Amino acid sequence: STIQPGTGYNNGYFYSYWNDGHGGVTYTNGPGGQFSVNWSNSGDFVGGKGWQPGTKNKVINFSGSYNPNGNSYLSVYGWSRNPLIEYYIVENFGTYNPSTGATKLGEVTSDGSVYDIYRTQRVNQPSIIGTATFYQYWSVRRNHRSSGSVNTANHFNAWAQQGLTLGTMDYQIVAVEGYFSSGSASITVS
Ligand SMILES: O[C@@H]1[C@@H](O)[C@H](O[C@@H]2CO[C@@H](O[C@@H]3CO[C@@H](O)[C@H](O)[C@H]3O)[C@H](O)[C@H]2O)OC[C@H]1O
Repeated sequence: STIQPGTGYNNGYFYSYWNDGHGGVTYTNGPGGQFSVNWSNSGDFVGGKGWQPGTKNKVINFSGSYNPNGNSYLSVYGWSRNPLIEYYIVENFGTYNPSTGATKLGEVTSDGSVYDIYRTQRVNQPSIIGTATFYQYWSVRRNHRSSGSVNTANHFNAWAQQGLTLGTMDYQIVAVEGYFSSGSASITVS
């Protein structure tokens, strides 16, 4: 069903839904690995379904519809702890490339596309441990898609070759993000 921001497990899938307190977003958990997001003149939000804890070698499958009108992205999204790391494997995005401002670290080929990899430091920003400072890693698919399989190990290994030390895995989801935009998405994870 439709829920306010929070975390939990639904039909065997972890979910996380976060927003900045601005209105305009409706997040709904559905059967199995399915979730939907519908948004209209939102603020900043990110939510979806997957695993808690994730793993460093998961092959993540997703399918469904992704129709943003503005700034948004569809990604494999997760965290590690000790050290604290936020990471995104971006499969599709809307009007803004979310790696803008991050430092390019190279390229990796995975699951049918080249990806550009990046990192940036986030300073005194929201996180799974509260306000914190942490590196944020990106891997941005060149050939955008809304269904596919992601071999996370290829991305983790590419980042590691440029200095990522992944700590203890925390959640790991397929997420829809929006940033002052509108859209809809209906995604099934497995
Ligand atoms: O109540 C606390 C939650 O609000 C907190 O949630 C996390 C806060 O950070 C969220 O981060 C996304 C960090 O980066 C941008 O990439 C996202 O836009 C931030 O908002 C994250 O998605 C939430 O899980 O967890 C700790 C709780 O105590």
